[PDB]
Amino acid sequence: YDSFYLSHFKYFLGPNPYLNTGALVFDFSISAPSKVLPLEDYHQEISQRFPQLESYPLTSYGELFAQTVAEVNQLEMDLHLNLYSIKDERIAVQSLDYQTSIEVVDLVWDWWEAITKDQRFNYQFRLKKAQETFRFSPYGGPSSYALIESAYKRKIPTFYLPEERLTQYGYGKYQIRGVSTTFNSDSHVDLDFTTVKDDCKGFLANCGFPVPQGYVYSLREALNSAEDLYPVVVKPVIHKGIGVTANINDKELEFAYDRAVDASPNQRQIIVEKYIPGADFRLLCVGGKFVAALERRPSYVIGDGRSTIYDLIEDENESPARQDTPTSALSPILIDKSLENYLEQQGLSLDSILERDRLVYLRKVANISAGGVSINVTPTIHPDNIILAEEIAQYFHIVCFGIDVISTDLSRSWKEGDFGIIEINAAPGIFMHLKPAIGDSIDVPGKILDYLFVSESTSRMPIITFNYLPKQTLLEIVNLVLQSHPHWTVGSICQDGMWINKSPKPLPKDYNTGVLTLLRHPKLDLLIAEYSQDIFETEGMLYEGSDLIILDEPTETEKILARDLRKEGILITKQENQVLIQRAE
Repeated sequence: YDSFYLSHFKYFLGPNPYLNTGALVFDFSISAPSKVLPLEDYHQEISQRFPQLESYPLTSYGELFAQTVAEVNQLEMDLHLNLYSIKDERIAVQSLDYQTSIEVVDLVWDWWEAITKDQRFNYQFRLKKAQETFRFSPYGGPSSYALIESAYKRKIPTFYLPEERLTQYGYGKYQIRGVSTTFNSDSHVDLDFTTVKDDCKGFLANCGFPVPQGYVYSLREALNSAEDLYPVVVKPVIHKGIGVTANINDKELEFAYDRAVDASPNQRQIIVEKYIPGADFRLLCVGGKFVAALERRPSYVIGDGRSTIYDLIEDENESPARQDTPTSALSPILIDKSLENYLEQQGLSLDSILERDRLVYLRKVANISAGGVSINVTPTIHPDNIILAEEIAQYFHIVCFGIDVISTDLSRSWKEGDFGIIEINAAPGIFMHLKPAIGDSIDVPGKILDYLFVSESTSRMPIITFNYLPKQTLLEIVNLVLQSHPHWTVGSICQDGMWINKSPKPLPKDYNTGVLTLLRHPKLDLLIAEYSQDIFETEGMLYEGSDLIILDEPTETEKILARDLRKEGILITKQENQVLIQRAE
């Protein structure tokens, strides 16, 4: 690091003096002014990678750096992190994860050293590293991320509860907590039950649902399944298509039994079911109501009499539709054990030429992340299939509920017969519904939040903040509030201690842990909290904005608190003996 230099790094979870949200903050400077002579050349190489920057004015080295980092922070997942603040060469960039954000800044720093010196910067490698780091942050998983992005645009506060490993949505008594598509209202019993395939299938069958019928330790038992009142499916109890043979007479079945057993020998514990032809569809209900349906089509190649499967896969992977980005709608076809096994089962291999117009599926079970195709088929679903989904969902107190079915045509009513329910997913992913390879997206994250907060006009209780709040003042205010609202829970925190309705509680060493405790309180009607400069510049603010802000002889840093004032909030300021009210708007 000879050309440019970064120092004085600070990370804030929430709003701080530089940004109104969480951020990584650092000081930008130049070590070698004689080497970093161009500004335009940095602009050009960077804008070539990020052409949207050609719309920006070229000002300082610091601002260009900040912009570069802000763009890089999006990685390739369009994360809503393209936000920066620069003043006096101090750069703040929006940050979801401390470790990830540092990696990004180092990436850009090393990149600029390379731009200055010998170029040849391995951007892809460094980015992939950052992407992987991000993936193990609490927001790394795209179904969790989508909910955050949605909560942001919906103005529902979110923060992370590290002892619970949950995201909290909303404040105080309005709170929802959750992990991904699973939430704290979801019933333990009801969830547990969906992990038991046999009892779950039995129960659904008894409710008149189209559950496939089935009967195995020995091949003799496998045979009995097919014999007693038909083509079958053979899978071991223990999966994901491993050892799976389907559309099976006696000889085919002896073979299929062996397949399942050899694949999983410790589970010799074999499942033999009547075969249902058709595509694999996911039916999703949210809040008990159907929201989306999606087909998961295995990837495939078409013959030509000229070229091998390997060649056909490579040609298909040149399609611009195939992207490596973890959150692409469609991955390049990847070659793994599952693909090779499925070809073997067809008497095919990679080095095999297919006849003109022959279609060959590469996997039995689509893996979207490895090249399968996600199709939004919602607009064509038969109303009876919508109803089926809802009639199943109504029995489980689970906010997000997925049903995996097989059908030859989802536009035909299940009553027609080429239809059956294979699996229940009590905490389904939703990303693929937001980003299908084919068809319109469905804002499922949106629908989830809409349902969760359907009953309330707000996701958050009122917050009062002060730059200075001595115990005396705090308690007088608490007293008045309770006189008007004696049934309320009022959480109050300042440097002098913390109280709930007059009852003192120990103050944690981390100020914001105390604040967290209050936000997390399920009955909280009102939060009152101090953020003196000592804290604002050290831990930062934990919640996103106040309804009432009070500045008693504030420092210039303390005055910044005023930025995060809710629409129609009030800013009270005291200087000498005068007090201003200033309704926000």
